[PDB]
Amino acid sequence: ADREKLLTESGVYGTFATFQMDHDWWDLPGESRVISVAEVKGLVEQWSGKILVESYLLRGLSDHADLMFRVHARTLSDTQQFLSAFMGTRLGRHLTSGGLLHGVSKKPTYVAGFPESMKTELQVNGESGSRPYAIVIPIKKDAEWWALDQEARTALMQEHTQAALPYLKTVKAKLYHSTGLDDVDFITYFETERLEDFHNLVRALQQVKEFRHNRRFGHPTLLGTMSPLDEILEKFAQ
Amino acid sequence: ADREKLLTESGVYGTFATFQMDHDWWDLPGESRVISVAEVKGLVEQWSGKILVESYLLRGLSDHADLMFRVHARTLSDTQQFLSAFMGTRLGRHLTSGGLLHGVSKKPTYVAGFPESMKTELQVNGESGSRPYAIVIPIKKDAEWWALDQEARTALMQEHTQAALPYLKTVKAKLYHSTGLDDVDFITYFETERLEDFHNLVRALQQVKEFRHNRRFGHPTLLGTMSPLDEILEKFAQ
Amino acid sequence: ADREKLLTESGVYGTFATFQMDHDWWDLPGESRVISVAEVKGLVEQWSGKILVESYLLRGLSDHADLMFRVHARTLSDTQQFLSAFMGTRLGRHLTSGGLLHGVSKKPTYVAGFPESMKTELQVNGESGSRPYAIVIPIKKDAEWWALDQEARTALMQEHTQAALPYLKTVKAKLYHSTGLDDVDFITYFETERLEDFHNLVRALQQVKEFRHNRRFGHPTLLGTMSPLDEILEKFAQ
Amino acid sequence: ADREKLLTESGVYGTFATFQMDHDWWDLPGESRVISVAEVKGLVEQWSGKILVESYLLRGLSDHADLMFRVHARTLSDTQQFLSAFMGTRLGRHLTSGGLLHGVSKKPTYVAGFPESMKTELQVNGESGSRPYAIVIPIKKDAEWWALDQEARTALMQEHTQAALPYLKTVKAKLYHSTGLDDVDFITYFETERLEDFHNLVRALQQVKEFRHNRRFGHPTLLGTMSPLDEILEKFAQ
Amino acid sequence: ADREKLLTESGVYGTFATFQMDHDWWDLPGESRVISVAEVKGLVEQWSGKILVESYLLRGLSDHADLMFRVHARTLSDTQQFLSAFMGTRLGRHLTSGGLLHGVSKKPTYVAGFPESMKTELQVNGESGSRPYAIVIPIKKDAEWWALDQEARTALMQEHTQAALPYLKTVKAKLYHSTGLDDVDFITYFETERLEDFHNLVRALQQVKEFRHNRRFGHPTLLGTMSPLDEILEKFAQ
Ligand code: HEM
Ligand code: HEM
Ligand code: HEM
Ligand code: HEM
Ligand code: HEM
Repeated sequence: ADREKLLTESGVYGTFATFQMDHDWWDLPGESRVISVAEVKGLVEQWSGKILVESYLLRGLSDHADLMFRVHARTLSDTQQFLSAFMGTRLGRHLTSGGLLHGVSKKPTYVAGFPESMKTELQVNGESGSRPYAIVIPIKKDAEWWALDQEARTALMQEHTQAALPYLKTVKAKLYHSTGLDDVDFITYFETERLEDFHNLVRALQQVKEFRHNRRFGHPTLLGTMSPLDEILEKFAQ
Repeated sequence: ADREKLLTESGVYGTFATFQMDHDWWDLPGESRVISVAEVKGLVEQWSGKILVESYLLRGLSDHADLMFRVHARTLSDTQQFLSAFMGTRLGRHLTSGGLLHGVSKKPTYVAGFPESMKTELQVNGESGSRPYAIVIPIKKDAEWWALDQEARTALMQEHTQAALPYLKTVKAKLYHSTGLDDVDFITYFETERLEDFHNLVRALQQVKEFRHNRRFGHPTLLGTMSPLDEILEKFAQ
Repeated sequence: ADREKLLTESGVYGTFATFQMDHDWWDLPGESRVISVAEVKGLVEQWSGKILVESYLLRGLSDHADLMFRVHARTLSDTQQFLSAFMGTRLGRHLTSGGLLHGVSKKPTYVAGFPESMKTELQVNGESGSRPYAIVIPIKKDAEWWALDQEARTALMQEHTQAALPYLKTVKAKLYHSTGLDDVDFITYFETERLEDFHNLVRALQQVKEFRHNRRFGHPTLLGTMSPLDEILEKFAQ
Repeated sequence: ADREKLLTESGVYGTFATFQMDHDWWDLPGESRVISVAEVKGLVEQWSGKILVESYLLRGLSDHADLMFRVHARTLSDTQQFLSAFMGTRLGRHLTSGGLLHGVSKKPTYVAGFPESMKTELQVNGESGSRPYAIVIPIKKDAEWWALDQEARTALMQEHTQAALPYLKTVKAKLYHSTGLDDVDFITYFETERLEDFHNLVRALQQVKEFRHNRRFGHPTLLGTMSPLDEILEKFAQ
Repeated sequence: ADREKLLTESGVYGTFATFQMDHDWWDLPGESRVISVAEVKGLVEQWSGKILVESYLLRGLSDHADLMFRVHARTLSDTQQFLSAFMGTRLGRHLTSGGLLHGVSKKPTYVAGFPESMKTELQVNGESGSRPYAIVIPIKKDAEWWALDQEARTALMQEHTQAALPYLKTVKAKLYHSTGLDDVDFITYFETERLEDFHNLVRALQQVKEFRHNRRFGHPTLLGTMSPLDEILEKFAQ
C-alpha cells in the first residue's frame, strides 16, 4: 500500500524530470539499444524500495522532449541519487536533460475555510483511468498575491475551486509546493482521458480573478501520454 | 469526403510541427537520400486512414526552419504516434524538431451575436487556390481579455471581424483553440496567393482595440509555401 | 534599368538574410573552398534574371554574423527558391543561417501631408557612394502607436522627418513594410560613408516623441561594409 | 584556523561557478577518467594555500548543471587563475561552464540599527551539519529599493530578519555583495538538512514588503548536495 | 605619442570584442599551439601602425568568455579588417566570438555646465596602475531620458559626477558613445586595482536618480584582468 502513501500523503517530494534523445543514439545498433533498455529497467527496479517512478511519452506532444519521469521520494537525496544513476546508464549517456522541477505535497491551506458542500464535492472521487494524457504546468505567483491577507486569498481560492468543480469527474489534479527549490512556486499536474475537458477547465479558470496573479504560467507546458517505462523505452530500441 | 470533415468540422485536433535539416544530412550520398524520401512518403500513406497531413516549405522564408506539417487528427494520440514514427525514419533522424503547437477546432463563440449581414459575408466563399503562401501566428491573450464579460468580448470581436471582411476574398483563415495544450491560447493559420493583402489585413487589424489584448503575437511568425510532400522532400534529395 | 526598378519602385519585396561560417569550413582545403566560391558566384548569376542580390561583410562588425544578403524580388517565392538553392551549395552547407526578415516597399503614407518645402528637401538627392557602411535596424511599434488617428501619426512623422533632414546628404535610408511577414513592423536600412553622422542621426531622432513608440528597436542592429560578393567570398577561400 | 577566516571574515571574495559534463566525456575509457580525476584532485591541493574550494553535486537537482564550486579568495585574480587552470585540466576540457557569479563578504549594513534582542538571536548559533543540501539564489533589487533612505531600508530589513528568525536553527545563511562584478546585487547561499524548512523560510519571507523589491530572483535557483570533491568526481569516473 | 592620442582624443572609435576557446583547441599538440600564438602575436604587430589593441584575461572571471580585446582605430573599417584577419589565424579558427560592441569617444556634453570646482576635481589625475582589473558595462537609456531637456540632463549628470568623485583616485573611467552602431547607447569601461572600490562606486551611483533611466545595464557585465597579449596567449599554449 506504501505506493499509494507516496502518491497521496503529505511530506512527500515530487520531482519532474524531462529528457530528449540525442541523434547519435540511433547510430547505435538495435542490439546494443535493447541491452541498454534492460539496464535502465533494472536500475528502476533496484530503487523500487526507496522511490516510485512513473514515465510519460512526451515525444510528438511536447516540444524538444521525448521522456518525462515523475518521481516520488521522501528525500531529494534519494531522487538525486536515482536521477544521477539514470543519467549514467548507457541510455542516459545519450540523453539531453531538459527541465527539472521539485515540490513537496502538503496538507491544504484554504480548503478548511470553504463551505461544507464544496468540501464534500472535493472528496467525491474524480478521474481515474489507465494510460491518460498528462499535463504539467509550472506556476509562479506575482508579488500582489503574497501581499493579500489570508481571508482574501481564501476567497479567491474558493472562486478557483468553484470554477473547477464540474471538471473533477474527468480531470485529476495534483499540486506540489515548489517555492525555494527552483524558480517557481507551484508545479501543477493533471491526468485526463479527454484533452478537450482539460482545455475547457483552463478556460473556465481564466475567468477567475486569482488566475491573473500568475506572473508565470507554463514555459513549458508539458503534454504527454502516461505509460509503463518498458513500452516507452522499447519504442526507442527499434 | 472525410478529408474535408477533418479540415472543416469541429472536434478535430490540429497540430503544427516544425523541422530543420541537419548539416550532416548532406554528408549522405544522393542515393541514400532518395531512398529515405521513399520511406517518409510511404509512412504518410500508411497513416492516410487515421490522419491528414499537409506540408509546407519554410526553407528560405522562416528563420531556422525548413519544413512544417499541419496535421489533422481526432485524437492527439494518433498525431503523437505519427510524429514519433516520422522522427524515427532515416530522414527524421537527421532533422531537428523546432516548434510544436496543438489546438482543437470549435464551433464559433461570438458569430451568432453578430448582425445578419455580417453573418452572410462570413459565409460567402473566400480564397481557395493551389500552392498558396501559408502563415501561422500563435497568440496568447492578456489577463484583461478574460476579465471582460461576454457582451464586451462579442463587441470587440465584431470589430475585429469588420476590419477583416474586405480580405475574405484573398485570404483564407482558420482558428485553433489551444489553451492548456501548450503555452498559447490560439493558433491562427492563413492561406493567400498575395502576401501584400495579408500584410494589409494585419495592418487593418492593428487598429482595432482587441488587437492590443494580444500579450504574445508570433515568436515565431511562420511563413512558407504550401506544396505536396514529394516536391519538398525531392528538393532535399538532390 | 530594371535593376533600379527593383531598388526604388513600390510592390518589390526586400529580404535580409544573415549567415555565419562554421568552424569546420576551414578544415576544408583552400582548393575546394575556391571551387565552392565559384559555385555560389554562378548560382547568383543564374538568378540575375528574376532577383537582385547584394552582399555585405558583417564579419568583425556584427556579432555572430559573417555575411548578409539584401535580396530584391517581386515574389517571396523567388527569394525562397534562391536562398534555399544558396543554402544547398557546398559553401551554404557549411553556413549557419542567422536571422531572416522580409518587407515590401510601399508608396509613402504620410509624406503627402507634409509641407511643400519639406517635400522638396526629401526629393533633393542624398548620399550615394561606393562601398558604404550599411546598417539594418528592425522595428516593432507599440500598441499606442496604432491607437493614434492618422492626423496624430502624420504630425509625429513630420517631426521625425524634420529631425532627420540635415542627415539626407550623408545618410541614405530605405524603409520596408514588414508586419505579418515576421515578428516586426518595419525593416530600416541605411548606407553611409561616415558612421559618426549616422550615430548623430539616431541621437537626433531619440529626441522626437514618435521614437518612444518603438517597443522593439534592433536586436539585432546589423552593421557591415557593402561590397561585391566575389570580394567577400574570396576572403573566405584563403 | 585561516580556513574559517575565509568563510566568516569580511573582505573575502566568494565565487560561485557552475559546470555541466559533455556527452563525449563518457566516450573516454574509465581508465583515463580516473586519471583525470587525480589531476583535478591534485590541482585543488596545490591551491589550498591561497584559496578554499568547496564542491556541490548539482546533477539531478539543478537543471543543466552537474557540479558547482564555491570558492573563497582574497583576490579574484587568484580565483581566476584557479578556475582557468581547472578548466584546462583534461576533465575541465570536457566540461561546459554554466553560470559564474562573484561577491564580497561585508560587515553588516543594518544589523546595528536592530533591537538588542534581535541582535542576540542573530548571534545564537544556527544550523551546522555535514553534507547538507545547499541553495544559491542570485538577487537584483529594483530601482525603488535604492530610492529609499537608510531609515526606510533598515525598517524593511528588520521585518525581513524577523520573518526569518525561527529558521536560524535549521537553515544557515550567507550573503555576498555582488553589485558591479556581474548582473546582480546579491548572491544568497544556504545550507540545510531539511529542504521543507527552507521552503517554509522562503514562504515566510514572501510576506514581507522588502521581498517585492526583488526585480530578479533566481534564474537560476541552484539546488545541490554538499560533498567532498573526490566523491563527486569519483562518481564521474565509473 | 600617437598611442596616447588614440587612448584620449575625440573621434577615435573603440571596439570591444570577446572570445571563447573551443574544446578541440586542446586536442592540438602544444607544439602547434605555440606556433599559433606566434602568428597572432605577429599579426598584431603588423597592425601596430593603424590601430592599438589591448588584451584582457576574462577566463575565470566572466562567464562564457576567455579573452577580450579593446581596439582603438580611426575607422571601423580598419577594426573590421583586423578582427577578421585575427579570426582567420589558426588560433582564431578555434575561437568562438562572443559579443561585439563599438562606440566613438567624444568631447563631453555636460561637463562645461558643471561648477568650476567640480571641473577641477575631474581634471586631477585618477587611477593609473599596471595590470589592473578591467570592467565593461554596456548601457541603454530609457525613452524618458531623451524626453528631458538639456538643463534637466545636465543637472542629473552633475549628480552622477558628484556621487562618483570620491572614486576618481582608485577607479579610471572611459565612456564610448555607441548609439546606432549596435543595440546600446553607451559602453562604459573601467580600470582598478581594488574591486571593492569599484563595487562601492556603483553602489554610490545606484542612489542617484539618473541611474534608474538605464533600461539596460550589463548583460553582460564583463570582468577581467588586463595584461600583455603574450602572457594571455602563452597560458593557452601549455
Ligand atoms: C481539476 C480541477 C481543479 C481543482 C478541483 C482545483 C482545486 C484547487 C484547490 C482546492 C486548491 C487549494 C489548495 C490548498 O488549499 O492548499 C487549488 C490550488 C491551486 N490550483 Fe487548482 N484546482 C483545479 C485545477 C487547476 C488548474 C487547471 C490549475 C492551473 C493550471 C490550477 C492551479 C492551482 C494553483 C497554482 C494552486 C495554488 C494557489 C495557492 O495556493 O496560492 N488548479 N486548486
Ligand atoms: C481573414 C479575415 C479574418 C476574419 C474574417 C476573422 C474573423 C474572426 C472571427 C469571426 C473570429 C471569432 C471566432 C469565434 O466566434 O470564436 C475570430 C477570432 C479570432 N481571430 Fe480572426 N479573422 C480574420 C483574420 C484574423 C487574423 C489575421 C488574426 C491574427 C493574426 C486573427 C486572430 C484571431 C484571434 C486570436 C481570434 C480569437 C479571438 C478570441 O476568441 O479571443 N483573425 N476571427
Ligand atoms: C535619412 C534620415 C531619415 C529620413 C529622411 C527619414 C524619413 C522618414 C519618412 C518621410 C518616413 C515616413 C514615410 C512614409 O510616409 O511612409 C519615415 C518613416 C519611418 N522611419 Fe524614417 N527617416 C530617416 C531615418 C530613420 C532612422 C535612423 C530610423 C530608425 C533607425 C527611422 C525609422 C523609421 C520608421 C520605423 C518609419 C515608419 C514609421 C511608420 O510609418 O509608422 N528613420 N522616415
Ligand atoms: C534565517 C535566514 C535569514 C536570515 C537570518 C536573514 C537575515 C538577514 C539580515 C540580518 C540581513 C541584513 C544584512 C545587513 O544588515 O547588512 C539580510 C540581508 C539580506 N537577505 Fe536575508 N535572511 C535570511 C534568509 C534570507 C533568504 C531566504 C533570502 C532570499 C532568498 C534573503 C535575502 C537577503 C538579501 C537579498 C539581503 C540584502 C538586503 C539588502 O541589503 O538590500 N535572506 N538577511
Ligand atoms: C569615477 C567614476 C565616474 C565618474 C567620475 C563619472 C563621470 C561621468 C561624467 C562627467 C559624465 C558626463 C560626460 C559628458 O558630458 O558626456 C559621465 C557620463 C556617464 N557615465 Fe559616468 N562616471 C563615473 C562612473 C560611472 C559608472 C560606474 C557608470 C556605469 C557603470 C557610469 C555611466 C555613465 C553613463 C552611461 C554616462 C553617459 C550619460 C549620458 O550622457 O547620457 N559612470 N560620467
